[PDB]
Amino acid sequence: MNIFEMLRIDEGLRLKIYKDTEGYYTIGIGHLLTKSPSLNAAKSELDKAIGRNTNGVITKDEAEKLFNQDVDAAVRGILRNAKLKPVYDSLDAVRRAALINMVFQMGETGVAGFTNSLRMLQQKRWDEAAVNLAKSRWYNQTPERAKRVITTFRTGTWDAYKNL
Repeated sequence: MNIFEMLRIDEGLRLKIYKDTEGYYTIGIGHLLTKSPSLNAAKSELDKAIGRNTNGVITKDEAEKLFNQDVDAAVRGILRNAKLKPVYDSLDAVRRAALINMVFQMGETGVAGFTNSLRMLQQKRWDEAAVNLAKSRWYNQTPERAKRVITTFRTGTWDAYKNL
C-alpha cells in the first residue's frame, strides 16, 4: 500500500462535480474546487484547473492528473512548514503517509493547529497521540476515515486499509 492507494480509498473517485462532506464543490479524488456556494463559480474553477471547457465533467486521466498535483503539493507543504517538517522528519514511512493524508484533507494550516498531537507524535507516544487526535471536530465529523488514519499512527502498519 502507498499514499496514493491510501488516499484513493479515503476520498473515492468522482467524474462529475459533487459536494463533499462539508457541502463544498469537489471533483475527482477529493480535489476541492471552491468553498463558494455557486455551481457556476465551481465550474469556472474547474475549467481553469483543467484548461478546457469541461462543462462539470472530467475524464479518469484528468482526475488523476489533479490527484498527482495535490499529493505533490501536500508533501511540499509539509516540507515548507516549520511546525510540520520536524514531525515528518521524525516519522517512519507509514506514519509519514498518515500525516500526508491529514494535510491533503484539512490543509497545512489545519494540521499545524493540532499542536499537542504533533508533539506526541514526535515523541513517539503512539497511544497518547491517538487518544488526543480523537478529540477534534475532525474525528467527530468523519469518524470512519479519522479512525483509519489514527490507527495508522497508532500501529505504524497499514492494517486499517487492508480491510478496504
